[PDB]
Amino acid sequence: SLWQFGKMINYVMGESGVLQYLSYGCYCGLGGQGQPTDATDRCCFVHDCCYGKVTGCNPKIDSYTYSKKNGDVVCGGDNPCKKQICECDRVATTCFRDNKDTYDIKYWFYGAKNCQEKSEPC
Amino acid sequence: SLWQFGKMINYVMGESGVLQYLSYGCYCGLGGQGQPTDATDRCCFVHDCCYGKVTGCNPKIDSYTYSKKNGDVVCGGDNPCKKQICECDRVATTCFRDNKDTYDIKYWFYGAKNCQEKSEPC
Ligand SMILES: [Ca+2]
Ligand SMILES: [Ca+2]
Repeated sequence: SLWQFGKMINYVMGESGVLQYLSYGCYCGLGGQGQPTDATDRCCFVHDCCYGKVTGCNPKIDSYTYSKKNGDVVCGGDNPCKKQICECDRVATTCFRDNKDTYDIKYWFYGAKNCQEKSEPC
Repeated sequence: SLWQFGKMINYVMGESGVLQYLSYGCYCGLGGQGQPTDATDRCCFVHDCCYGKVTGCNPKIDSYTYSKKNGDVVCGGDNPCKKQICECDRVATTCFRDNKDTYDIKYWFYGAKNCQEKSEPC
């Protein structure tokens, strides 16, 4: 679930992570539009597309199984649909960490109105 | 600052508040587009317009002065521009509380792509 995504982001990126990442660029969040602004935003683009591939369960709402130890996240459980959701979230957090060095506060709480151009398709 | 907005939301609405409110509807966040979905979303519409009225300081970035005691927020300090920012945030949190009974998870992390219609002007 998005609540668990926020917990993951917190764990991996720090306390300020949820605010820092879940309104960024054109895609960070869900259901974005337009062109990804930078590498971090492409993390959320891929995340969106990832949730788009989940059939059989709800990636926004349903709770998966995960562990957090010594700084990173591992997805578990024996319900493959929920683990697919978890993997979307896990991948996205590692992608945020990998690209932290190009994070630009210009794109923090970037308006929707700044992303009104043709959307890149999944 | 938006960091302080998140602290306020936390304080007033509870721990789950930041995730619950800062991607909701068409406006919750900043720089939204389209038509407000419901009363909560109109809270953020008004918030956006409120930040639009701040001249002389930066409502996203600059730190204001506030206190949190026994459940609500009061804006202080003697820099009127920063207090204007604080008031935008304070008003918005009280508006979220006032409308909690029509909060609908349909609009949680509602895509931008669901708000692609003519925008209501400030
Ligand atoms: Ca998105
Ligand atoms: Ca907005």
